[PDB]
Amino acid sequence: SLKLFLFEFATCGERIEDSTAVEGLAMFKSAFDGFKNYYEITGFVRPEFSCLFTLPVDSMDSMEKYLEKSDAFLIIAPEDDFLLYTLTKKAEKYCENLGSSSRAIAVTSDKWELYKKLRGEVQVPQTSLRPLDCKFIIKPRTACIGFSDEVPDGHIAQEFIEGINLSVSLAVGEDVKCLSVNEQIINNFRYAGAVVPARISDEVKREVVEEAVRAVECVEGLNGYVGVDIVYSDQPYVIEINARLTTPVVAFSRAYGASVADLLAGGEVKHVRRQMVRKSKSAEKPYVSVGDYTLEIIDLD
Repeated sequence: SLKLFLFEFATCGERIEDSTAVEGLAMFKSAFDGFKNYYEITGFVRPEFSCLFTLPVDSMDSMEKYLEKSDAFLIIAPEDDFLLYTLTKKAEKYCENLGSSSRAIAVTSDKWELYKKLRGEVQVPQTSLRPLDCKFIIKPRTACIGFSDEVPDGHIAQEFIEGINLSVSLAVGEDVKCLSVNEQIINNFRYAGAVVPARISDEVKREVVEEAVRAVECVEGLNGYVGVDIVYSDQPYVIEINARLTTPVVAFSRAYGASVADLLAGGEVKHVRRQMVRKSKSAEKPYVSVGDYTLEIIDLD
């Protein structure tokens, strides 16, 4: 009877804007329903979600008490302002980590540090702390974005790569295994949805997976589920590494007949039924809702 302390920031921590909260809630629900088949889940949720889970209501300020009684933990939280980093570093002092080490998260959380870590090992876009000569967009050094003539303090400048926006879900352990290749649908530099699996050719898939793997092998400490954001122009360009569960995971059960938990446990895909995950306002048939925001998972094609 292994106890898994499961925690997601929007669902169990501080209140965040509904737009982002709906994704966190979806991931927590998905993780809860998946890992509960392999561990006895321990943890708590915010009052607003007391009716959705068979867990007690509590404040994140009391998470130590839960960690002290757990055999493992999995923390899902935004990299923003080193939140994921600090939460993980705190948890590491108690039990086994099913996710990445705080050491690795400190690197992936800072895009400038990640750039220097990856540049000589895998293809990445030109990145700088000042304006670039090539078409570029600015983005916060730490954040889970847009055109600007200048680079404000705390931001990086990064070459804009035109092409297919994707993400690769990997299981990092003794070896690196590809769990899924997802297509990202972006609107105004913001992820509006994902298609699982990606609508790409097999060759493009192979290349994108090859480069995603190459990227994670660069960062010591990554472990468990890791997401890699990539843009395929004429080749794969690694844009970001999320050392934590990412939204596309919510579609795994419907798309593959296997949860991220099943996949991390060595289980294999049972079927392939392409799904579209999308963020919307007051959708009639959502997976989860937060305020007027809804996150849907629907069959595609």
